Amino acid sequence: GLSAAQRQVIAATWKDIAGADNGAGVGKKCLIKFLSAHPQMAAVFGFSGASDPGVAALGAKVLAQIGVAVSHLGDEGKMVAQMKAVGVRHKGYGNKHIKAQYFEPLGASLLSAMEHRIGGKMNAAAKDAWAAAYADISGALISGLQS
Ligand code: HEM
Repeated sequence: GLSAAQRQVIAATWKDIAGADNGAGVGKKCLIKFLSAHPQMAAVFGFSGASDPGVAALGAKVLAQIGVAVSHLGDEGKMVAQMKAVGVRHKGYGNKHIKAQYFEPLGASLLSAMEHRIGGKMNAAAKDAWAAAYADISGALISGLQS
């Protein structure tokens, strides 16, 4: 759960992160860079490498889903149930076992991609709030994945 101050920050910066492509560019950057830094992850996703066009398609889907979770930060219960459902779906995705450990490095790539787009708006308070928001969102997915 996020405090009211954290919720305020996430909601405000999300508008700038979504920009004019519902966050698709952020999702592309996040995954491309993730796979370039951890080559081993391509096989998990079933991608040929960082330049596989499925990287951009999937990055857009992940960011759109984060937008949905943010719209429900007012009702933690809904956010978590929704993310759990996404997590259950992951039971049938990928070519390698999807492990909880993979989520941490993905989170770093995501926060970096957000910063690359909004710059200065990703201040100390935004970095703290987004790390907590990502921990709740990824935590809920993992709970469904592991159920
Ligand atoms: C390292 C962690 C991750 C891995 C390995 C994983 C992998 C996958 C794969 C292989 C696909 C399916 C493409 C096709 O349908 O076969 C997918 C779909 C999806 N992923 Fe994940 N993903 C990860 C993290 C997450 C995160 C953190 C989110 C959201 C917060 C998420 C949201 C989605 C959604 C929305 C789609 C589209 C399909 C549907 O809605 O079920 N993914 N993921």
